[PDB]
Amino acid sequence: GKKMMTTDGNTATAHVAYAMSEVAAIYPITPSSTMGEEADDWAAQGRKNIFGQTLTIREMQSEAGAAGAVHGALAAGALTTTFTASQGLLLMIPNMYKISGELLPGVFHVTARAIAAHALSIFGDHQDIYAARQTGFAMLASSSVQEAHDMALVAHLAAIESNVPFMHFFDGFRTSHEIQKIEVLDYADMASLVNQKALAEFRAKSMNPEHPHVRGTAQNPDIYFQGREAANPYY
Amino acid sequence: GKKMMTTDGNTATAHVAYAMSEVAAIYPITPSSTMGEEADDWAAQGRKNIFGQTLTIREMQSEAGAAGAVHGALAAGALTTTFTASQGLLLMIPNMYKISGELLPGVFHVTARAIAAHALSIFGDHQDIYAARQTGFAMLASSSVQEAHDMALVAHLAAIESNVPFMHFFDGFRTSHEIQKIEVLDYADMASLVNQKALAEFRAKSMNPEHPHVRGTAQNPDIYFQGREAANPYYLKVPGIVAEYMQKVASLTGRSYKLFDYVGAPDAERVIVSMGSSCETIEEVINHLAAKGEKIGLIKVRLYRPFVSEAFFAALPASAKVITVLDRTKEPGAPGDPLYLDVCSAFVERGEAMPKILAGRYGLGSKEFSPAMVKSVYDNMSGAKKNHFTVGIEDDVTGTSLPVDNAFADTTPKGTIQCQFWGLGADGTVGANKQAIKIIGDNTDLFAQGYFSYDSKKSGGITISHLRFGEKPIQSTYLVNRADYVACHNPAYVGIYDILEGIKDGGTFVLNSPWSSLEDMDKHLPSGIKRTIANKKLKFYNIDAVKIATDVGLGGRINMIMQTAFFKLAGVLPFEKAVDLLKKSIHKAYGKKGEKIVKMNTDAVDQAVTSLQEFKYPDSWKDAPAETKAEPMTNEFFKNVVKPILTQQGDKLPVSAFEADGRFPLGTSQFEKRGVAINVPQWVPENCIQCNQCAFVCPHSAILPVLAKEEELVGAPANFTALEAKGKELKGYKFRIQINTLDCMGCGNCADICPPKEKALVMQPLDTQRDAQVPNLEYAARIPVKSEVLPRDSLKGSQFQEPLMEFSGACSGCGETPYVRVITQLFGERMFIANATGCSSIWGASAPSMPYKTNRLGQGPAWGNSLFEDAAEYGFGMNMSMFARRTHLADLAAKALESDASGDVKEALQGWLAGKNDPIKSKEYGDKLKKLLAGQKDGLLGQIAAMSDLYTKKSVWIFGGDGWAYDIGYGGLDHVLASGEDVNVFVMDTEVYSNTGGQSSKATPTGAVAKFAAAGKRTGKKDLARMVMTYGYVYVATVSMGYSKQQFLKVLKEAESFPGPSLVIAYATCINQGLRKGMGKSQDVMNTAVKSGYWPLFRYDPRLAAQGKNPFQLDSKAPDGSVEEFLMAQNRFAVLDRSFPEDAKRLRAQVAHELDVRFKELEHMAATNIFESFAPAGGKADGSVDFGEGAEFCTRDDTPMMARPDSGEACDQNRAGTSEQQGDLSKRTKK
Amino acid sequence: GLLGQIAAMSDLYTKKSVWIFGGDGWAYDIGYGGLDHVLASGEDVNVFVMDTEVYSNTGGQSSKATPTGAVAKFAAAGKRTGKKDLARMVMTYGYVYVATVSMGYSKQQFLKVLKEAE
Amino acid sequence: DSKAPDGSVEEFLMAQNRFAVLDRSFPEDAKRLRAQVAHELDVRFKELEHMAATNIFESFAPAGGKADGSVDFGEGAEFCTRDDTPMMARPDSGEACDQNRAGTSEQQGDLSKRTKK
Amino acid sequence: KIGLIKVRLYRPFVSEAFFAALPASAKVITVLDRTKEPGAPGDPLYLDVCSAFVERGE
Ligand SMILES: CC(=O)c1sc(CCOP(=O)(O)OP(=O)(O)O)c(C)[n+]1Cc1cnc(C)nc1N
Ligand code: SF4
Ligand code: SF4
Ligand code: SF4
Ligand SMILES: [Ca+2]
Ligand SMILES: [Mg+2]
Ligand SMILES: [Mg+2]
Repeated sequence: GKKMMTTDGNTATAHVAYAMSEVAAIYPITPSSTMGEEADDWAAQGRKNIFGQTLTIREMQSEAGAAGAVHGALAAGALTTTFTASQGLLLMIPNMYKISGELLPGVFHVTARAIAAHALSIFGDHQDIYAARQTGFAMLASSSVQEAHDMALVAHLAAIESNVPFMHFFDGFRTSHEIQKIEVLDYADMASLVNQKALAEFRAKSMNPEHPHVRGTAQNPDIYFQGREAANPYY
Repeated sequence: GKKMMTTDGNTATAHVAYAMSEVAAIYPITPSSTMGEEADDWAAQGRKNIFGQTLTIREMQSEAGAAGAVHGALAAGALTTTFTASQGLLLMIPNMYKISGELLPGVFHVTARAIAAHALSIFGDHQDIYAARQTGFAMLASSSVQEAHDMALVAHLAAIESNVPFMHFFDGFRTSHEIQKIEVLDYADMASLVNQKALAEFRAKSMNPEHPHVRGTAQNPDIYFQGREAANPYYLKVPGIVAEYMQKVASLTGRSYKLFDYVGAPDAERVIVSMGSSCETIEEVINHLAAKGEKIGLIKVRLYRPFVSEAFFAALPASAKVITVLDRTKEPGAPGDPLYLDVCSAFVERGEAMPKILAGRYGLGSKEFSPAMVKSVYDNMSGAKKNHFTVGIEDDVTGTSLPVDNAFADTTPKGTIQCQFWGLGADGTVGANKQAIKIIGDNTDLFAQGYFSYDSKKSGGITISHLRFGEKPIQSTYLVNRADYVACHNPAYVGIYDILEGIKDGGTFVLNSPWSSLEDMDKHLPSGIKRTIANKKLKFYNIDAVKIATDVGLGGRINMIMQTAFFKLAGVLPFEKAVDLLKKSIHKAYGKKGEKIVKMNTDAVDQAVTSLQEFKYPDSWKDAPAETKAEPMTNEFFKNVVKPILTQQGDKLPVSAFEADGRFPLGTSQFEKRGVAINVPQWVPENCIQCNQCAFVCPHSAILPVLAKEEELVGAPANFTALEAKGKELKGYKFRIQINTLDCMGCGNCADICPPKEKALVMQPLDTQRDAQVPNLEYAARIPVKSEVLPRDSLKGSQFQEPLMEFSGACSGCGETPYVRVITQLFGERMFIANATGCSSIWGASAPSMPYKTNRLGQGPAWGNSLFEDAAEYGFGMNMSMFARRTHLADLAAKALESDASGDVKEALQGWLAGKNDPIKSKEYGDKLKKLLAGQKDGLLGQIAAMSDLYTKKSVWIFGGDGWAYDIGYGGLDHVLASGEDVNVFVMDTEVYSNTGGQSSKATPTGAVAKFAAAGKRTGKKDLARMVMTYGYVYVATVSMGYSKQQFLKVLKEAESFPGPSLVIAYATCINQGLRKGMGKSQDVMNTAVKSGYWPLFRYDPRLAAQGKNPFQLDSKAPDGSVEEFLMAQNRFAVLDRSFPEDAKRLRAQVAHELDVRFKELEHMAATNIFESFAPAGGKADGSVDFGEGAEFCTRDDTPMMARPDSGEACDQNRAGTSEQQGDLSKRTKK
Repeated sequence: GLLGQIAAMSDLYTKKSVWIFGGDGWAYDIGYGGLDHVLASGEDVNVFVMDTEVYSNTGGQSSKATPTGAVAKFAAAGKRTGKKDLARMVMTYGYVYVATVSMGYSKQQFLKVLKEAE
Repeated sequence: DSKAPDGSVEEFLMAQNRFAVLDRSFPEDAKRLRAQVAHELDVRFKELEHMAATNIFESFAPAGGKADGSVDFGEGAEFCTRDDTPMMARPDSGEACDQNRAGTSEQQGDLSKRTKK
Repeated sequence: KIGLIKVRLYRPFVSEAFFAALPASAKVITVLDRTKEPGAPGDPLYLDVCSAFVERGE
């Protein structure tokens, strides 16, 4: 069922992202750090996701490391998420082109924060999400703490069904750190919305030496353009 | 002054960048590498910039380290530059925001190249530059080689005066590698335009402790937005600064530019807006069509950022009714591509006339953008007016493409001669064409262009050269499609490629072949070529170039003969002048080792001119009958996709032929059978000792050891000689070494290594072996591989296993591939491979050729290339999935044990759970579960049954070269090994970045010559192995196949079975190292690298320490004194000895000292009793604790950064002193 | 002329001391590949690492510099891998000056290190 | 510059919450982990002790030489040092060379000696 | 007489869904961006909304 709770945007979204993922690769960066920390706490504590399992979470050396790990977990058929922002999100850009280019159901939760230009700022704006608008991720904004729970959940459900990765984002500090009384969904309600066939087909197409494929080929001018437009139907 | 020069776009822009910069931080990436390499050559040659100094250049570990260095040099008051592209530009983005944020005069020169998404491409488009459009750099595009020079100069000048950094860009390959005759300015001329006041103010505002400031502050919400908008006035002045420098440069060159320039009919009704090399081709087509009355035009964009609408409108005819904006990129899901969106915003802002605006996409990954395509775009604006289209592809899935009519007329200027040359790699064809462009350009008033198309095949590849010569400027930024002259320099191509496609009626065709007679020519020339030669009235010429070169002593080398054919027959120069200039150059270049080599060559020309007579073909050719198709059985995939791509037809494949995510099946290489070897090994069974060493060493899997029982040999050909197998385990078995003569690359390692002094393998010409060995290979391939007879990890038994990586596009003799092939014979059926970009990804997966394959059971390596920098992290990620999913399976198995599942099912589940991390037990029990739960679709057992591809323990491998492991990917490599998880890392150390062209890496050794270490590297090789042995819990080993196949196999087994991280570093020989006797000596060189002590072999095994034994074990011996001959037998060391003998002797001496000290260190290591103990894991359990729980003082500060949902409780913040000072004070005050 | 150019470069006359400062999250993790490269270059730069054995500013996250058994974020039941030995990795080059300090142990050893390193 | 471990590690660790909080919540794991730390430092110090006792050392030179002049790694090589790809193509590449498809120097020589004519 | 269009799905940007939310009476619209792209002819959401209107052709 539904349940009331007073919480911030970061934890309203972590609530959903924990439920909907099997793997998370993390790296600290303000104001998104709370999500990774809550997920790691909850994992250490035995909380179960919609599969009855605890999240497999590891901290990398950088957000570039984190995005590469996310890419590999997705490519090998695990539902995966990450939490980031700002300079951290810019380091994930190269792997975001690969993750969308490979039609993988990844979900990035970002606390939109300013990029360091004349000065650094830990504070909220869309400079960082707009820097990734051409990577091919779908981008879904939440404008309030309550919307952060709901859109997190839509982005996870939509990524599994569409095989297009999503970036769910909400304002750094102004939503991530505002506390409100909202309603959240139990994990069993979330599980009931998953497209089980789309999930089973994501596992079946993933990397496995029992039924292998080659991904990440290098292409000449003869076929690269055709190859890039082949995803159109998915978008 | 002004100087004429035939160069490419990379070198036209480095010319300027060297002049205008004091510092350059560099990193190699195709197609920009050339610029950094020329800057280094010029700095070593003694070239001075405008300050009279040599450029200060340093190579970093990645483009991120390059951008950070550029930032610091700029902040510290030096004019700095960098050269990059694609993935590399993306790594610079974070620092681009800082460089522009701090208003520093930096200039980046980028060769615009595709970003890797469904696939990697090194080819040209604007996907990279547009990803950086919001960084705040000014963005100035050049559209031709000449413009690359001119815009590079405006960019530097404008950068210095405006304090806004510039990105100058030009198309990857289509402009960067096109060669053109252009004009360049002297450095003194460039210097004279520099704003000396602005340069002085740049120096005075820079970082310096004698007048310091603080830069890079952190700002709250109170002031950040004001701070961000304080640079607006600088951004408002840049367009005018650019415009002014365009006029000043023009006053020196006579080449005028505007922010946006217009070309075409002044009253045009249909206008294209475009940027980069496409503009040249569009202009060419406009000149053609507008003279016919078409009301068309083009707006060229030069300054893309800042985007000035008033300058765009200054270029737009008022009569324009329709406008199509072309973008060279794809932003999936956006409402339009960037240029189109900028143009729409100009018209909405204007708020007046709205002339129909269409968006079109073209040229991704250097796809041709030809005149017929431009015609289509203009035809669309008068016809259908299709919006958001694509051009250059057939999009049968979403219907976005425009139909292209290739019957369109040739639009090159009157007078232009267009030539195509079909070459076979290393035949010297490309070299001769380049020399021919130099000779003609330098001795005539003609404009000259060359562009070369290369294969992805590294050896025996096909090259096609596209040359144009004209009296008018050559704007033809597309391949030649209607040639005047076509030359086929390799006879074997005649029956495989469409050599004469597009040749003009009555054009000339020269063939290199020995088919001098009409009976010879009638036997080898396809009926299709006779058809065309006769129906098009071509001037056909046949020359037996190999015969002429052998006769005059040029040893069979045909380049000078074919060069003579061009000069004599291509019509760009009259006979006497051409033949004169040719002979003049054989003096200019050459004269190196005597007048014998100059005479060798001049005679070749003389005989060639004599022999170059028209071939007289009968009329019957006009109707030569079609042939048959002795085509072999292939795949539905090889037939419908790969063969078409291999035969240069990939462009015709519609979007519906490809998977949306870019995947390819395994095993497509099985059908290539290229047969490009000159010589191949012949087996001599009477000498064969049956060791299987030859098959173990082959870099292409071209040796198949056959082990058959007599009944399997019943349907074999008579010459299928087999021996009786030696060995106990083998007995009624027949043994045969079968050569694969069409997949052999002719390196010679196998016969070099064949143990018997009376060799069992002898190199012979291909042609003497194919007719017997091809059918033998085809029969041998149907014989079952006897993988169960000998231990899989034994030398001989390893070669009775199925190799799962065969026939790759690696070079003949490559020192990487032998290793990966045997790794697949040991673990291929259960492996995951995260491959770094490098040679290994290029020979590993260049479409359409896939060398990894499945076994007979359909099992084989799941292989992926993510990026160059993240391979260890991508591999780690695959491990994390396997951890989570196999843990989920274990959890279900435990649940099923507490259910009413049958006893058989519970027994298997119990055995599976007990051995799930064991390869043998998890497959044993998983195979029982596969049987027992077959068909099960409901409940728990149904869930377990659908996870059967997870039952057998997987083996995650991370493969990559030394540039990856020691430089760009080191940080991620080190983190992943420190993780303690079960992944296996195999580094092919070629001691250089090989694929990109031989640049120095931190793995390059002292004294080795490489790009960026052109006087011999002056820092020793980084000791990755000893750095990672400091962890204590990582298995580390070094291997060298030529030294011991035995130690290699042992290392593979020990590394893979280690239940923690493993690192294995292999010595890999490469063409870039210049092996003097040939790559066929690679195994011997690998042996000597170990005997000399240069590459000592060892294994560090933490499970020995866990049992109180020393984990360090030395597997090779003390240096034997042969280093010097090891070094001098490779050109990377020997070139230095020849040119800087003083330096070279000292550097080889240094290497001798380094290896001597490092062997002695490895010896005390193997003698120590002090060792870091081992524990795979154990502990943890359920529950967490925060570091701050129950602390006596606050553990978090008063900032927004440490604030958390549960923080804010009162605590002692250390402002009242220590616990003890506080209690003392209390005792002292009391009351 | 020449003398006016030289005079205009007076802020360059005294030899400068270039220092790179950062914490352990920087040096052991995210900026390690860059630090290793820069040290390997053999140029005259000085790096000073303030090891707090955690990412401090962000909230106390574990880094490769966190030791075994320490509680930190992402090491909520005590860190189960040992501290990375950055000092012994960089000593493998042989041409990099490497030193460790602890002010409360010895002020004198700290001052000698700074003089020798610089 | 410092001396052998004096035995106070336990006191040291337990004086800081980052270790003491583990001891209060997972006492069994904590006492193992604190003992592991004491082992690690014991072993590391012995390692630093033989380093300080060794006579096998990496010598030193700050720099010296180079000068003007450079050479390409493929200059004068007996066989091709570049492949047939677009990635190694350079302005001056394209000359004919032995691409390793006919075997080693000795193999081609011996083969010539077997054919002639 | 005022209103607001709240963007939820920024990418893929669907013009038909944006127009579904725009009142036929709107005479002036201001597109607010929470970013700055120095030198650009406008910020991203503004450019996207300009393209929806040019394409609509009304
Ligand atoms: C194909 C391409 O884009 C590769 S090929 C690789 C050369 C690899 O060297 P290594 O020693 O690791 O491997 P080797 O070739 O076996 O010697 C480089 C430098 N890159 C260029 C490059 C540069 N920088 C970044 C971020 N991405 C890429 N892809
Ligand atoms: S290496 Fe020589 S002796 Fe050994 S199996 Fe091969 S052909 Fe026979
Ligand atoms: S010559 Fe080279 S490619 Fe051919 S079979 Fe021998 S080792 Fe393999
Ligand atoms: S590693 Fe060297 S020999 Fe092997 S494919 Fe690459 S360039 Fe060729
Ligand atoms: Ca292992
Ligand atoms: Mg390499
Ligand atoms: Mg710290």
